[PDB]
Amino acid sequence: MASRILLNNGAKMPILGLGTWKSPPGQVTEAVKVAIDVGYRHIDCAHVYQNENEVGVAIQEKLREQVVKREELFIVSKLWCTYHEKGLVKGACQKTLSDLKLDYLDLYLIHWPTGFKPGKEFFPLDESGNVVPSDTNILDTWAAMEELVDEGLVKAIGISNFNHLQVEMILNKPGLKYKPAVNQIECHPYLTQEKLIQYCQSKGIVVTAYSPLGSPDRPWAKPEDPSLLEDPRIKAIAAKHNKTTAQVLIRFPMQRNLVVIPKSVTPERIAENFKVFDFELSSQDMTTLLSYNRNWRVCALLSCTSHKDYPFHEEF
Ligand SMILES: NC(=O)c1ccc[n+]([C@@H]2O[C@H](COP(=O)([O-])OP(=O)(O)OC[C@H]3O[C@@H](n4cnc5c(N)ncnc54)[C@H](OP(=O)(O)O)[C@@H]3O)[C@@H](O)[C@H]2O)c1
Ligand SMILES: Cc1nc2c(-c3ccc(Cl)cc3)nc3ccccc3c2c(=O)n1CC(=O)O
Repeated sequence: MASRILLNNGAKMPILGLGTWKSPPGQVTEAVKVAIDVGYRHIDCAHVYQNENEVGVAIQEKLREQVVKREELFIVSKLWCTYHEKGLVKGACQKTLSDLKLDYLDLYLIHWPTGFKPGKEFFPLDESGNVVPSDTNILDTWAAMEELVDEGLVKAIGISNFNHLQVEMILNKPGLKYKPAVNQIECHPYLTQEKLIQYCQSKGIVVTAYSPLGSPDRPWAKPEDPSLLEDPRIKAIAAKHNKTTAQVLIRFPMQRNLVVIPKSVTPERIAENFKVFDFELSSQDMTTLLSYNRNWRVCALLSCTSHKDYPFHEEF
């Protein structure tokens, strides 16, 4: 297993990265320091995660310590939904750069295809609890992302939570300047994404799997919900390899030619999650894990099911 995958800009992206959603500001600095110590070279960030300054502190410290140089790191962030207007994109990117204390990003994603009303609130609601959309569209936001590459703020651009028709919309845009390098989507044994992965890989778009452990810490989660880490069937596959369930869940997407971004703030788990280059899941293991698919999403963006650009009505 080579540890990096080639993108359409000639850069190589580490297949294992550290996720940072729900990593509290008061713990994520240490998590990122430990991750860098440990061997992680890819960090998945976002403005909406409300912790980019603290991620940036950690990166700065490890650069100052001479542990890594900037060129060896692969830093990803994402344009939040309240900044889809073409006139807001550059400022949103530069705010992320300032918080991260960086002068470029390796990859910048449109976080979701849905634009939300601009303003201070990340999830702006009306008096009846509906997300308030903005009058923005995918193609105009993409053109504004392209400008960030031309100006040297970001090395590559991509998308996240786009269905195949929304990807197609960008690919088919007259006067396209950059193709999306990556589509970052939820993917794990309960949502295996066979059709969208086949689509993206066939189009030369690298897929990153988010919530690979099933996001047990997500804020809506209902107790009766399926639980990957607790799945006794996956526990048995792990036991046969002398690995943990989490390690099996991380290795799984790696063997599908995906990038994967497990999140932890716990030092032992950060280290555990990186120790996935010393074993292989068998053909049968892969087939068995794939067979657990239920089309079950932990990040369904239910507040936005009426949005014109809601991505999950389509089959894929
Ligand atoms: N583009 C998008 O829309 C989007 C959406 C969702 C996620 N993401 C990205 O993907 C990342 C990963 O997804 P996620 O945060 O939803 O969830 P996840 O990585 O599937 O699961 C994270 C949870 O698993 C725990 N954990 C981690 N390693 C473990 C291990 N070895 N053993 C047991 N428990 C373990 C963590 O606990 P502790 O942290 O307490 O150790 C945390 O509660 C995010 O952080 C974010 O960077 C992107
Ligand atoms: C899927 C997702 N949901 C939320 C949610 C969220 C999740 C589930 C419900 Cl039902 C409503 C909102 N809230 C946040 C609050 C503050 C900071 C970040 C979030 C986020 C958030 O960052 N994500 C992750 C993402 O979009 O990457």
